Amino acid sequence: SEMTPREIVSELDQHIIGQADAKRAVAIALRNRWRRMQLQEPLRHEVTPKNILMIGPTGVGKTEIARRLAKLANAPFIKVEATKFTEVGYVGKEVDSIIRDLTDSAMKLVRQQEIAKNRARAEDVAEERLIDDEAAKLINPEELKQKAIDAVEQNGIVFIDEIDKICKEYSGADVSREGVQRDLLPLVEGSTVSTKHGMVKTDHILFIASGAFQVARPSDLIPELQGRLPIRVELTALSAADFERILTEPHASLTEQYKALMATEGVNIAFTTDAVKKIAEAAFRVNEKTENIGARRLHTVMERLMDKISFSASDMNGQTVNIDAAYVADALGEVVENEDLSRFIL
Amino acid sequence: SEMTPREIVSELDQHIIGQADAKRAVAIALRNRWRRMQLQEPLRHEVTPKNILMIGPTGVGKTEIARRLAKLANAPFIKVEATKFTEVGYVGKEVDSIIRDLTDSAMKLVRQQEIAKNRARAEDVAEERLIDDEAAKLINPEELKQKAIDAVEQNGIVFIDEIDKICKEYSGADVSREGVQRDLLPLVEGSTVSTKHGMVKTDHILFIASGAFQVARPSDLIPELQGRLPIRVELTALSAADFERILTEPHASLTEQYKALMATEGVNIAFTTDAVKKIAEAAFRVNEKTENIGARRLHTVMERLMDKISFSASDMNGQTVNIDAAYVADALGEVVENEDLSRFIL
Amino acid sequence: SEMTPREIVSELDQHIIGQADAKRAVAIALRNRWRRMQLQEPLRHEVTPKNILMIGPTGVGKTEIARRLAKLANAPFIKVEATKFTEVGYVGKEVDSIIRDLTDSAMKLVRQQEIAKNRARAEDVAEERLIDDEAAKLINPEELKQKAIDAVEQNGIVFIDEIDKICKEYSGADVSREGVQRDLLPLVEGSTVSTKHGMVKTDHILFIASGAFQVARPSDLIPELQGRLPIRVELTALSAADFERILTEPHASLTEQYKALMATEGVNIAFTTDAVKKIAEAAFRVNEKTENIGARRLHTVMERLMDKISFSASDMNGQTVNIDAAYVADALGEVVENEDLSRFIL
Amino acid sequence: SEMTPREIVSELDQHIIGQADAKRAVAIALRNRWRRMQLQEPLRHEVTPKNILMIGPTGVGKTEIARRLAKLANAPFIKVEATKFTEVGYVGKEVDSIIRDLTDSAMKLVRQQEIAKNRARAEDVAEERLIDDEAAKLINPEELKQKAIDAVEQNGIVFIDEIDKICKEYSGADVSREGVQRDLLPLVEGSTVSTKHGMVKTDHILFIASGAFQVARPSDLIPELQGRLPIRVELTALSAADFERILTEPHASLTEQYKALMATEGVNIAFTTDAVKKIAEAAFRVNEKTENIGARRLHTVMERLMDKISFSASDMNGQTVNIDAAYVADALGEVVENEDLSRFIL
Amino acid sequence: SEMTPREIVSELDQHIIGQADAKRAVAIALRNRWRRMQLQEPLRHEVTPKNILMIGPTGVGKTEIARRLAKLANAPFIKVEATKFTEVGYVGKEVDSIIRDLTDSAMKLVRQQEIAKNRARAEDVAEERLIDDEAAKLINPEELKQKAIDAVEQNGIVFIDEIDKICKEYSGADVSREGVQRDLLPLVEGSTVSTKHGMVKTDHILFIASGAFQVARPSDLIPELQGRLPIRVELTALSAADFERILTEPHASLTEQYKALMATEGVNIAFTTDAVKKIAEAAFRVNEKTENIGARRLHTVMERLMDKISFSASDMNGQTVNIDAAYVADALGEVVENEDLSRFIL
Ligand SMILES: Nc1ncnc2c1ncn2[C@@H]1O[C@H](COP(=O)(O)OP(=O)(O)O)[C@@H](O)[C@H]1O
Ligand SMILES: Nc1ncnc2c1ncn2[C@@H]1O[C@H](COP(=O)(O)OP(=O)(O)O)[C@@H](O)[C@H]1O
Ligand SMILES: Nc1ncnc2c1ncn2[C@@H]1O[C@H](COP(=O)(O)OP(=O)(O)O)[C@@H](O)[C@H]1O
Ligand SMILES: Nc1ncnc2c1ncn2[C@@H]1O[C@H](COP(=O)(O)OP(=O)(O)O)[C@@H](O)[C@H]1O
Ligand SMILES: Nc1ncnc2c1ncn2[C@@H]1O[C@H](COP(=O)(O)OP(=O)(O)O)[C@@H](O)[C@H]1O
Repeated sequence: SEMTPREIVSELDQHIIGQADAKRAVAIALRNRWRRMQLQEPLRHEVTPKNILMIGPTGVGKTEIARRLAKLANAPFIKVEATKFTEVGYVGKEVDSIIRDLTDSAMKLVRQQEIAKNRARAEDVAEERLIDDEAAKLINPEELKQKAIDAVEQNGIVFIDEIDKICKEYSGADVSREGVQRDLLPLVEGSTVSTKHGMVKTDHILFIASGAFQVARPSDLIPELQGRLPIRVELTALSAADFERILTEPHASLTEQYKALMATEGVNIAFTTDAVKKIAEAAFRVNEKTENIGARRLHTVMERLMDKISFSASDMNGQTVNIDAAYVADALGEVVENEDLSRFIL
Repeated sequence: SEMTPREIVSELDQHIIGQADAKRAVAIALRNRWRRMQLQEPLRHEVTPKNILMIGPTGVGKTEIARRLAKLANAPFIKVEATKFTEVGYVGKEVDSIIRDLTDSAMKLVRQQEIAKNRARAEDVAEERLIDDEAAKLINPEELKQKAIDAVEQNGIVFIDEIDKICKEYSGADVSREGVQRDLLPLVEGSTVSTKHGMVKTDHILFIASGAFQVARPSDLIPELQGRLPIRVELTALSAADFERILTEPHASLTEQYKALMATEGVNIAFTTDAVKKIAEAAFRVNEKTENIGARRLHTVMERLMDKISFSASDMNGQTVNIDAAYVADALGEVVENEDLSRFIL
Repeated sequence: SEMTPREIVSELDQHIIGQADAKRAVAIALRNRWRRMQLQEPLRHEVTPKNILMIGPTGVGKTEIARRLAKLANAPFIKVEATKFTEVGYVGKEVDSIIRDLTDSAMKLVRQQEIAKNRARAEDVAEERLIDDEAAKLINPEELKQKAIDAVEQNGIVFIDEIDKICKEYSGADVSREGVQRDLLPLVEGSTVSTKHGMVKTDHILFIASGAFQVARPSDLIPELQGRLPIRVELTALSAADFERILTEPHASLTEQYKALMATEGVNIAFTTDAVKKIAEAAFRVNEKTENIGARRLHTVMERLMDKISFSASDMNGQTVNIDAAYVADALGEVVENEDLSRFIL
Repeated sequence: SEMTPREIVSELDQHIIGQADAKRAVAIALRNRWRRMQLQEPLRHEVTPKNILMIGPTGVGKTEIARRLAKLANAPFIKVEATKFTEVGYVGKEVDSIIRDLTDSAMKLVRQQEIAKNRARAEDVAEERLIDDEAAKLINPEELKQKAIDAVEQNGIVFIDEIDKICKEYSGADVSREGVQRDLLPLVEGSTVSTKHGMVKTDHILFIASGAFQVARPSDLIPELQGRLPIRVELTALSAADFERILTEPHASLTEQYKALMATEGVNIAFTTDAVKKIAEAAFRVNEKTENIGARRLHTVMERLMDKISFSASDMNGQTVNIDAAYVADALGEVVENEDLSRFIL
Repeated sequence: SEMTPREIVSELDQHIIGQADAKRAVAIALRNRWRRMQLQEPLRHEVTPKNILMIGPTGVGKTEIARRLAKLANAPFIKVEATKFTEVGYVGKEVDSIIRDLTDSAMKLVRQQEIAKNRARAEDVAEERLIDDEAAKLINPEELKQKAIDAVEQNGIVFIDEIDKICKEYSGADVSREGVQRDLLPLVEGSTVSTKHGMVKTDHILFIASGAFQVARPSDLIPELQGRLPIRVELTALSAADFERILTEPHASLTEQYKALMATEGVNIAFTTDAVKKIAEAAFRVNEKTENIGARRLHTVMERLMDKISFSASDMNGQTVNIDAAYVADALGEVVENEDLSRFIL
């Protein structure tokens, strides 16, 4: 879109904490599409998407960045687990499923983005002949699908997750993984796929493949894929401090959410500064003491925390609960420094 | 629904004995949907379902709670065995089957809940032009399916059974299970699925995954799933006393049922207090002496018990059988303290 | 149906010899459906079918009882080999096939039971405008399928054969069987299935699972299945005496059949008492000397017996063959005390 | 087409650097089709396509040549990974997929090449009865598909990639690969395939199979395939000098592209001669120090290079960045002589 | 057809060099169909096709003979690799594919053989109401398909290639091959198959199965197949002399082809007698020095030969190149006595 690299980042800055290199990466990739548009044929179709290979540990924001990037760009998205195409069988759906999925969404993107767009006459004409039975106007599936197929073709964004899980001495008698990248190839290399909405050409689709690559290295990917993964960016682990921010700065952060949800019951809750430090500290503490699952750890802990309130807020209309460091210390309790429990409870 | 956490529990209290933590868990999860509704965009679609991971031994009420929760919430339900997606093949139906199944039910929920709802004119108009051929009015599959797709989207409840049976040194050369949670992922992570009733978006579906986790621990689930299993609740084994209650308090308990069914033959049966103690005692006794299958044990024993009466009630019209501790002791007999039989008969 | 437990048994008594416990079992199960009907909501849908687990050796009448039970109850039946769902592949038809099969039959049951029922006008209206082209009246597939889907739903009877062949140390590295009971589960646990005749709900279907259980024990079935197999009944082996009765009492016994078939050629045959003893004695004798295949053994022996007559009855119009103990002794001959032959000839 | 061997090469010369033998090869193959046309029946259908077996290391231009050849000949193309047909399963799409794919493209080639061709009346008739709803004229799918099926039949070009990966002592217990060439056979040997656009006959299709053949030798292919791979041509590795040219001579070379894309932001960038030498030198340097992935290496390096500018060009409107050898040395930096990084970053 | 055995052979003599026994074999088989026609029912349908088992080394003309036989008999043909039905899977198309394929061709044989046959009015009626839109007349798919299904039924010719590759101590634990001949059986044994053009009955189809049988012997085929392979004929290897003839006598021999193709560029080329000897000598020389691939060897060598001319003929309009033994010696060169190259270049 007309949005500039620095603008895209600010937008992302409002949802993801840290991971600047990554933000910068998706921004360039995205902006590059605005630049291509400006060019003229042949050079226009000539230039291919600047795909990205994010390299980072689970829970640092890899998917989030892509999802958000997609939203801010009003573009058809789609996440997919690379591993999906290896499980003994492959007798379900191949790589084309991705393009189909993505194509469906593109329609569902011009739809809702139309039934409530060019409908500058959902009144004064809907009835008087209520509404509802009005949406079925000006549609024209011949025009609807067109822009949809045009959407995926010009803006689609496929997120290939855990791609490092299909690389590569008894561990060598298995090269099927390489045969996978092979079937994945045509998509990134550009090609045409049949869909119930027409024929979409994956030629200008933006691909974002992430992966821990703790086992393998990007250089182990088949040459064809390395060539089509121009941008290499690495994400970093999150510090307890990062959790502290994520817990409240990102729009719709967890504290904002619980605060809003309880307000619904008529309960005004508040988070003491120290309390947020203790929360994020707990999340981090558990992650290093056991399996570090990144920022996700924040989910189970924040739920364990708001457990009590979350049940009886109904009974507490008109009160103001102040979640201070104590309320936390207690609500959590033994569960953190106790690995036996944490592996279940959190 | 408008029902509050404490109300949902009372409702459940009338069907399930014990397992409070679990009741509390599903109530919060359910209520949270009423709260979300109250919020405003973006925060509305922003908030995701508070999925649950029940951890408990077979026969304690895990499925029941979910089924009941679904009923009390007039919501599309669906149970499914996680193991189902691993059996050598997968050449039948993938994870999308769940969403489709669930979607079908949603229709069948707005249907019966309509053919006998807005039909405030199934008379005075049905005939006089009997009924029956009247139901085919005001329907409008364009509106019928809409709310249906809207139902699964806003209220659907998927119950993933035995999920601990797809986790994870010769026992390590098998990671297919992890590839399963992978394919299960998109559903819980929100996404769109095609169905004969339109396109349902799993984004706001409530997921309840239970599991013994005697083999593995929740922490062994792929990180993405842990993150999406916010609420962790644990159910407890049932004491013989619990059987004693289940045998008569839950609405439509087994004694209520047999009493009603025999009344049909004109036989009024009655259960002596001690007799119910002896029944539940037998159920429990067998469970610890052999394979403890929880409350299910009550089924075969109660059937062994009502065996005799259940056959000749027809012949006994107008009588009143009093099932006392003796009648039980006898009706059961050697079969309990005799493992050779119990493994067959009970 | 309106038939009482004692009546159902008398009916069965006219087709099956012995196996009273089993007869009693299916009768209770069947009658229980008449009782449920009488109840009122909720308790009506609340009560589930009293499924049966027959435990017995091959050839004693397990399937027969179920088939007969089905007939006497004018209910949609269906037998199916549990093993069917394990054979390397499963790339044909899953558990839903059962419900579909069963649903088809239900239609084919309201059909023939209609084309010749409400057709109180297959004359005086069929022609005069022969018949035949008349059956295509009053049908109305919208009403036809309805009762059909209603039939399977309220009366269907699935017979799961050899279920003990999907249970459970090198013999333990195979748990697929358990994954089978898993896929079988939803059916017995009640659920909805799509069919070319509408959507049938397996909730009130009567299930009869039989099995030798010489290898495994019922207690080895997954807990969920034990819980749904309330009634446990055991069938006994058949004595030579039992063969003697089966050979002539059951309606359409083998002697009745051959007698009728030969009458067709104009040959009136008769069975000497001793001859029937010798026949059944042969059947039994072979069964213990080699592989005991129960009452089936009676088929090959009775055919070996009527071999000669069965060919030239045509030539024997107006005669009266008397099959006495001698005729038998001879017709059979060496073939019985000679294992080399019996394993081929009988 | 009317283009002569020497003309085709000049055309290719403008896109591919080096690889003359290969250029010569595709030119002969292509021209041969113009010659065949001139002949008369029978000799016309008698002469078969002069298929090619390119033998060369990854990254030297094998696919490019074929793609370009296809473009210059306005012919339906299609690349496909031979390995694709071996991965455990084959339960997706066989060799016919190739012909179908290729056939689709042929339509999509007469389409765009028509909606904007014989449309010498997309005005003066489109409206006045804007345009758009005009394209749906003179089409006639009966004529559209015809030429399409005629296109693939007379001009189609299938590019079979990595064919040396399906040849052939524990490494001999696997001959499935040979069974692959077997299924691939009919296509090259000429035959008919069903497609949603009619029936295409692969008889006159031009096949280009490439392969490293570092493992196996062409002579190891099944005899039938050797016979149908008339032209054998070998491509050479690329020297750093070759990278230097590729970096700027081929139409739409990478420097041309970045220069154009930045111009979009209002930034006029320039590449110092030495800077291009240093760039190509880096690409080559990394390739020999680690995994040599041919010219592809140029992608990640050129992206690492334009990283900084590519982000803030927006901020730099009206400036003129001069990328000299220094700017490069710096922009790249440690990343090249440092293998730990290169395997990730480049 | 009306053609006699000696006539069929002369026809073949004009395309295949040598292999008389084989020519004789297909002629008898073919003529036998003319004789059957003359007979009267029942003896007419009574007589089955005299199928053939060609036994010979690759490259001697086995397929050619069958293809040619098919052409001269204006009959639906079809080659198919027996191995095709064994490759792990069989989840694509079974033996019926053959009959379907063959049936398609039969239509495509009455089609082109009609659109330009009974069309004695593709003018004087096509326009004047140009042509083209005329072909769609008198067709009548009800008559078109009829003769087509009649074609395959009465004239179809299936060529089963490499059948010796599905026969038969660790090499014995694999009998799947025998199960293949089993599935192949019904076809040769006569039967009916469904097709989009109706139901074709394989009863009178002519089958030609060839095979090296260097591994196994015909006698190893399942008995049923031996019985249906009446005619056993053996083909011989080709001498360098045979190559010399093939190089110029068969209609549309390779020298005829290149001569014609170059004439297109305005270049009149000529082959010195000795030059043809040297060419064929090279083909043979390479075949014995490395892998003997029969006459195919002639393809790569003749292409290596005409390489130079084939490129610049364009530049040589009006010249007359004389390919003498020298031109050859040179054009080939080291490549023949050098195995390292031959295995690539030739
Ligand atoms: N830097 C970050 N800023 C905000 N939220 C984050 C960040 N890193 C992780 N998260 C949160 O943690 C979860 C991480 O999942 P995701 O973004 O897909 O990344 P990854 O795939 O690397 O685990 C999401 O719920 C996201 O909101
Ligand atoms: N706490 C309880 N209260 C009432 N019934 C119970 C309870 N626990 C188990 N049951 C009965 O036992 C069976 C248990 O199955 P279910 O509820 O699915 O739980 P689980 O999956 O843990 O075995 C059901 O028939 C249910 O009625
Ligand atoms: N008790 C019996 N009374 C009458 N017929 C019997 C009896 N037992 C077996 N049979 C006959 O033997 C065969 C037994 O098969 P079936 O009834 O399916 O039982 P099972 O599956 O235990 O072998 C049937 O043909 C049936 O007529
Ligand atoms: N000789 C060359 N001239 C121009 N570009 C080349 C050359 N060799 C390789 N490339 C570039 O490198 C990549 C090589 O891929 P491709 O042409 O498919 O060949 P290969 O399959 O041998 O790797 C393409 O992006 C192409 O532009
Ligand atoms: N006797 C022959 N006469 C003419 N051409 C032959 C002869 N033998 C082989 N060929 C040529 O060599 C190739 C051999 O393939 P084919 O005829 O299928 O036999 P095979 O399957 O035994 O290799 C064909 O291109 C054919 O023209």
